[PDB]
Amino acid sequence: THPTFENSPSGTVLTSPPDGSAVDRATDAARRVVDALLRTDRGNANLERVAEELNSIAGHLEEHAPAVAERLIDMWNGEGVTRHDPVTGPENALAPPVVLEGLSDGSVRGTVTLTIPYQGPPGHVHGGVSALLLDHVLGVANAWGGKAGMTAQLSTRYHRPTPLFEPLTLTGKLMSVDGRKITTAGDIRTADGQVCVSVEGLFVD
Amino acid sequence: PTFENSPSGTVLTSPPDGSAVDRATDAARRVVDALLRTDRGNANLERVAEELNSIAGHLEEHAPAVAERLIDMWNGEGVTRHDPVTGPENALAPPVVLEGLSDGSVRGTVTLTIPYQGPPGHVHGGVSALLLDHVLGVANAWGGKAGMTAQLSTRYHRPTPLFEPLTLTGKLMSVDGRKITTAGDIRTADGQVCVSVEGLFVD
Repeated sequence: THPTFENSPSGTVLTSPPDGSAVDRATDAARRVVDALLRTDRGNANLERVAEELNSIAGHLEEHAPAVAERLIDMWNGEGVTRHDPVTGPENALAPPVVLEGLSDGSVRGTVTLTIPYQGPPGHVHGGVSALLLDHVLGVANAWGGKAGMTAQLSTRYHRPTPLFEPLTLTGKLMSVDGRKITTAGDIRTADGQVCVSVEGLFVD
Repeated sequence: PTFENSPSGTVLTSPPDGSAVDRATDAARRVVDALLRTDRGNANLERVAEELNSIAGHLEEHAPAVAERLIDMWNGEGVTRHDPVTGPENALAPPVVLEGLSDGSVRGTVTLTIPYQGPPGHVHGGVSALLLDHVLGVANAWGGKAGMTAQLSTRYHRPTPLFEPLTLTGKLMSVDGRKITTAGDIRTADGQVCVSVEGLFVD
């Protein structure tokens, strides 16, 4: 059922495709609000009414629950790539979101340009955000490699500053399997190819 | 502030206020959560997106000429206020509130919500890593040291649940030349370690 490097063409989009909704347009607008709040003038007296508006909007959203809830994909249990997660979730305003494709050699790849909510050192991506993105990519690389495992250990190494506001290439690949034990590796590079962050993860199942 | 010069219980981060940017951010956090639970078929989402865009336009148009200065915690400038773990005006942050303790450790308690979900009902492993990474930077600051991150080794012991109080703790463990070694963990209310970390930083 789930797409893997053996049953799907190279370039198969693994994350959720744009559908033109609706809720995705609203989530994009929320992401835009999140960005703007970090840049806005904090002395703006209008922020009082803006908070009322945002709270009003949230109240509306809360009062409109879906009649039939969509299932949550447990990717780490072999159910396919997740759609609700804080890295790639289209309806998750925490997610950039990252778009990922599976390639013929077993690797998974995407490019993301990150913005100020993701900031740690001035002008650069928080080292923890780099870890979050890489963790998720390894999960997707495992799905695409036809394997499933619970995260056991992540070892992240930081080589060069990771900048905001420019294209970062995320890549992951399942490297080996020994029984229940899966080893997966990935990195984040700038457009010139230089590695900023790399990771080795160990998984079980 | 460092455990040398400051009392146990010193709040280290900048927790949200009743004022006006913090209340707007808190309200944005509420929207973010609601979007993940709401009816995708609700026809009103058309107007909701228009309002959020209108709000964003307002916030964008009400911005200073020069952006506000940032605290570079990793370069010894103090604790960050802009980050996606503790920043009161960063709607990506839960936010986590951290305090410094006499023994040199830092600690905070957080209840995580559905935007942070990985496995169903549970915190994304990468979110645990993020939270821990920042906690280690703060622990270094409270210990009066600072270095850029070199390596973070994160071990997952037990599942980390959403919707309940989690304790985050970090402490600078040693300094050996340029190398700073820092450790921490996330524990449930019963004290059990869900996730632990060891970080190496280079001054």
